[PDB]
Amino acid sequence: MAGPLSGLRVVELAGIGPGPHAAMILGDLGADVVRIDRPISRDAMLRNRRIVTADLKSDQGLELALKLIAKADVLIEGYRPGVTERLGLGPEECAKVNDRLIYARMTGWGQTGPRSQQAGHDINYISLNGILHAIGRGDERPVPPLNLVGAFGGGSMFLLVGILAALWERQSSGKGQVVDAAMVDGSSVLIQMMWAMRATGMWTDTRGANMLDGGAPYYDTYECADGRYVAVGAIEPQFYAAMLAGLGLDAAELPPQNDRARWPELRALLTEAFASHDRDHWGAVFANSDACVTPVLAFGEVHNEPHIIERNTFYEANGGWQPMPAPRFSRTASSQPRPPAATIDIEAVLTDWD
Amino acid sequence: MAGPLSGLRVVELAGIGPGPHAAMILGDLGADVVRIDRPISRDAMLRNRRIVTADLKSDQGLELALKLIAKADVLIEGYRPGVTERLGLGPEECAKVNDRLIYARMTGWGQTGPRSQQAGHDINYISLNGILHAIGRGDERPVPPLNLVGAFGGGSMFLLVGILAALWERQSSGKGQVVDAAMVDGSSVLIQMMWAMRATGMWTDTRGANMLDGGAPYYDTYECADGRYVAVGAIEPQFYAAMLAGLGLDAAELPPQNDRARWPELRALLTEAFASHDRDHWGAVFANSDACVTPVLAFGEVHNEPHIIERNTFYEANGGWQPMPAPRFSRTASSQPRPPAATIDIEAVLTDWD
Repeated sequence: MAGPLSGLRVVELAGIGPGPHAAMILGDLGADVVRIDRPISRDAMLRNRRIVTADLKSDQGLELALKLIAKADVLIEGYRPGVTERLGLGPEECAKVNDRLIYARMTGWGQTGPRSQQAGHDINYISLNGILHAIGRGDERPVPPLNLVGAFGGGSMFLLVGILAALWERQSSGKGQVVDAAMVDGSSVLIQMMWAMRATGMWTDTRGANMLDGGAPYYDTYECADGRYVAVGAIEPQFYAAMLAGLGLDAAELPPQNDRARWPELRALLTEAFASHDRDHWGAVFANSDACVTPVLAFGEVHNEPHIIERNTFYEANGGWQPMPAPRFSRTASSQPRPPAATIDIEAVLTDWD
Repeated sequence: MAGPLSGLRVVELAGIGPGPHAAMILGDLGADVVRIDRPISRDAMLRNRRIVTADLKSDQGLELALKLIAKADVLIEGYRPGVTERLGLGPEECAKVNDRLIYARMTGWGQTGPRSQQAGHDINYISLNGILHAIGRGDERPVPPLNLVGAFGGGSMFLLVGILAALWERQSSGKGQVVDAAMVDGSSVLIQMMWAMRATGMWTDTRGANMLDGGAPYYDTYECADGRYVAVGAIEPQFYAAMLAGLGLDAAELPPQNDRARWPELRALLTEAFASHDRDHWGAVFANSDACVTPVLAFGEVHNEPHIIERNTFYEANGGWQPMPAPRFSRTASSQPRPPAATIDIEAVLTDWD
């Protein structure tokens, strides 16, 4: 199995959202992941694993799971706190058979505290820590940024960081430990720059009125003649200048870039410029310069974009595209993911594991 | 220094956005991070660092930087590709002094390809891979989800994963390597769930008309009588039933939860219910339930929320609050971050590092 985590053994207790995503990325980087599900997937996310079946509520399944866990470097579970405990698969039980295990617990609210037994989803976790409130236009209610911020950015990615950091600690202690990755916590650290900025006057709690939330005319999308969009990210003065040039606007005729009192006027002039031609026209004008202007591609258009083609950011699968592994490693590169295959018998994995 | 990465040595070449975020989290987790800037910060992101200065364009500075790098496990750089090369700090030159070094390159477009030399920001990177198009209400142009998706979720967090993955690899190969972390790639893996779902009809390219983007009435925010908001994430039927129960809506008088043709009617009925009382009302109603109904807190209110208090998700620093380290480790816990301190002498760090 190619990639830097070749040799790592992972047991994933089947769930939804951040747990399978973390398992996926360990698999993409070369780990040997075995997912235990209840008694061929069409779900590209279940790439790079073996799937086995056991009833964990039964003496036989629990015993088979414990044998797998005994041989594993990492366990991923994403149930409510207390669930693995009552199944016989809690950290203290696993430590009995394997004190080198990294026991990685992926929740929204965390292992403890007043909400920790309450159901939730991404939207809920980013609602409680200020994030959701900060997303969207000022004249509308907050819009969810899909489940990119709680489940993945602040969820699976922090579980991964915790797993891989604990493996580093294990090299000198000779032991594992439990990683408590809560989406409410990871997402907060993900947005740490905004928490920094609020202490210095560089971020307000006022929605849709900041440098990076669409409040700034030079950091936003604009609708083009064809009803399609471009994105403008020209924060630096020189990038801003290149953008005005591409639009054919004379800077002398415009308000200063950071005259906030005249931002409505600047936005209006930029709106009128972009509206005067179709997205593809601006994509060509701005293809090479430092103007920080890009066409806003829909998913179905991405695979035709030159920078996307040349770097092989995606590969074909199941009639559609899936992203290749990231990040990229110069010496122990990952390969193209292996599709979800047929279930295997669990005793065969146990056999293979030495 | 407390946490799982105690003992790791990181050199960060001072930059903006994802590179310092990555260095911060390594420091948070106990790493010994030394940031080289140009010749006391009030930026909380520069927590858990020693800051030194060197002119990398001068013979003397190049030499001091190489001596630091010779003692390090990790180098983080976020310049345009080619920049460290021309300075004499490129991967090949570092390898001559330290072939164990994990050389972590944090860019938007990646090391190679047609855009690799072009300026950009977060909004640009997520515009070319389908992400930005997917964010926002269907009747408005796309809205940037701050810089959480490109810079951090699909940026620093992939850099971190690659650093820690390559450290794992080194434990068996004895050697380091280069990590090419491109925000355009990392963000695409971040959103894999959507790429998977597109192939099975579980996600469409139509904006604002899916399960997780505000298209679904049970997965969205709602404005309350006070003009503040709740978030509803009640996907599963039993959570949805609990949400109806709290509102006191009779399900027999409503459209079925997943009759999409009647989602306008469902939304309007939910809108009228949540608008009838203030946000804090709904916190009382839904207490201890699985309704997936939470208050949408502004940043300035977060520190008063009981679940946030009880778990010490934040700590007080400088102006306001800053997020504590995440994720959390049972045996080698991180401690409260060290503030930015005065610049120190680079020869002093070398003496420290030997």
